[PDB]
Amino acid sequence: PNNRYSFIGGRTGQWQVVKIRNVLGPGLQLVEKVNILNGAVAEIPLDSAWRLQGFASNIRYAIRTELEALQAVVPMLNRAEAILAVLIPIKKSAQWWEMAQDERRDIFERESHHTAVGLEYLPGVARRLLHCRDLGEEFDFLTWFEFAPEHSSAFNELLLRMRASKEWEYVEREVEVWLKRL
Amino acid sequence: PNNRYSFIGGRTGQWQVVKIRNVLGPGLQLVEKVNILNGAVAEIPLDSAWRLQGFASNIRYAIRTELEALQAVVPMLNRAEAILAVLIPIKKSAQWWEMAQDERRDIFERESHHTAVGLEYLPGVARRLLHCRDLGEEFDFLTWFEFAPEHSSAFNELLLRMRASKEWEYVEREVEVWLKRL
Ligand code: HEM
Ligand code: HEM
Ligand SMILES: O=N[O-]
Ligand SMILES: O=N[O-]
Repeated sequence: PNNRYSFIGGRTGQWQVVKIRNVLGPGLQLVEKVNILNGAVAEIPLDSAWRLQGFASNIRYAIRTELEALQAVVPMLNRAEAILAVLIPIKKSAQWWEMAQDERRDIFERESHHTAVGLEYLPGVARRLLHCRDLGEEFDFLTWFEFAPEHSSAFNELLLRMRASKEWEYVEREVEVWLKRL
Repeated sequence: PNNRYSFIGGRTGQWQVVKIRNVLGPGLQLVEKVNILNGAVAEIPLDSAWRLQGFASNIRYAIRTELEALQAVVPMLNRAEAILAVLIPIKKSAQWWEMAQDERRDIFERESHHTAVGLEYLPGVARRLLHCRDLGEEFDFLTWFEFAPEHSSAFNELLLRMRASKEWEYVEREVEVWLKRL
């Protein structure tokens, strides 16, 4: 449908905030709930603390054989069992964005094995990647993960592996918003 | 800095329309002038026939050696002598966008030599690429070229070569707006 998603932190919404972890750089204000809208929001209610937005876009790095591997195991969003979610806004450094395409692909997969590592956690973890640097937002990406509680430990292990990678040496802001489906 | 540009076809603007060539698919209404703004415009003005918008973004295909060659030879915009320009909005097919990154890169450069051929013409041609598929626009890209009249025949030769390329088999809408500086 609409390629735009808005995440409004405040007092209403479909998701309850469990905790907010300020991984790197300035964090996000603590709020009660997150309201997720499949569209752009002009202004947020007075009782909202922040608004995040991003759009779904085309593939930027993954190659055909990687997409085939993902498609064989990828789970759908909105599984009945997937009552936990994590929203992770990420900003990468200017030095990352000034690099050419071969340099960034080399770091993303040849050195960091982003997709190969991520594949190990499917189909337990469902995901949605949104882009927002081109919208002028404070973050460059909004990443969304959801899973049943049984996979919480596996997801924490994934996070540890990702943040140890060469790719994460270019991450300059990151926040984790942990959520429970209402 | 603002990464957004709007092109408004209508009665006023910095560029006078010389001709519009509706190359492929639905065309653009003939107008007297094109007004170019470095920002977003909420609505299409009353006296305007169309409003196109796009954003400047990061590199998607060019590799380091290609980028070095491009950045070293491309002219600046708004040269005294560059009184001719061409605005070429382009839309690619759904089949293009569903391909993986290696598939699209291979078509763009390996099979079509987009950058290698373009570099032959770039010394006299200033260029700006803007993206707009992610904005929900009716085109996917807005391409902008400007040059002195002495290079008109060379630019037409470049267009002849690119429209014969494998990449152009995926172009499904294309309009040429030829302009003269006011
Ligand atoms: C759960 C398993 C995961 C899988 C299968 C996975 C897969 C992928 C793939 C294939 C891409 C590239 C999309 C493209 O080519 O445009 C990507 C991009 C990205 N992923 Fe993941 N990912 C996973 C987990 C994560 C996690 C846990 C994070 C953050 C903590 C994350 C952050 C990102 C970011 C920021 C990008 C954008 C990279 C860029 O364009 O520079 N991913 N992911
Ligand atoms: C004048 C010499 C030219 C040069 C040096 C050149 C170079 C380039 C480069 C390097 C890119 C890739 C940017 C990136 O990696 O993200 C690109 C993209 C593009 N160019 Fe050109 N170009 C030229 C002429 C043209 C012309 C005449 C047209 C249209 C008739 C055109 C249409 C496009 C389009 C539509 C894209 C976007 C491709 C995509 O992302 O799928 N270019 N050009
Ligand atoms: O792979 N980030 O949703
Ligand atoms: O290369 N199109 O600006």
